[PDB]
Amino acid sequence: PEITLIIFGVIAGVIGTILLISYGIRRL
Repeated sequence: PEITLIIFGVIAGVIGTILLISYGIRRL
Protein backbone atom coordinates (compact mmCIF):
# COMPACT_ATOMS: atom_id res chain seq x y z
CA PRO A 1 0.00 0.00 0.00
CA GLU A 2 2.83 2.35 0.85
CA ILE A 3 4.34 1.08 -2.41
CA THR A 4 3.07 4.22 -4.12
CA LEU A 5 4.65 6.39 -1.44
CA ILE A 6 7.94 4.51 -1.49
CA ILE A 7 8.35 4.77 -5.26
CA PHE A 8 7.35 8.42 -5.10
CA GLY A 9 9.90 9.05 -2.39
CA VAL A 10 12.73 7.43 -4.28
CA ILE A 11 12.09 9.26 -7.57
CA ALA A 12 11.50 12.60 -5.83
CA GLY A 13 14.57 12.04 -3.64
CA VAL A 14 16.76 11.26 -6.64
CA ILE A 15 15.45 14.21 -8.66
CA GLY A 16 15.48 16.55 -5.69
CA THR A 17 19.09 15.70 -4.81
CA ILE A 18 20.27 16.21 -8.41
CA LEU A 19 18.46 19.55 -8.67
CA LEU A 20 19.92 20.64 -5.31
CA ILE A 21 23.44 19.80 -6.46
CA SER A 22 22.84 21.66 -9.74
CA TYR A 23 21.57 24.69 -7.86
CA GLY A 24 24.49 24.39 -5.45
CA ILE A 25 27.18 24.42 -8.14
CA ARG A 26 25.57 27.31 -10.03
CA ARG A 27 25.76 29.40 -6.87
CA LEU A 28 29.17 28.29 -5.56
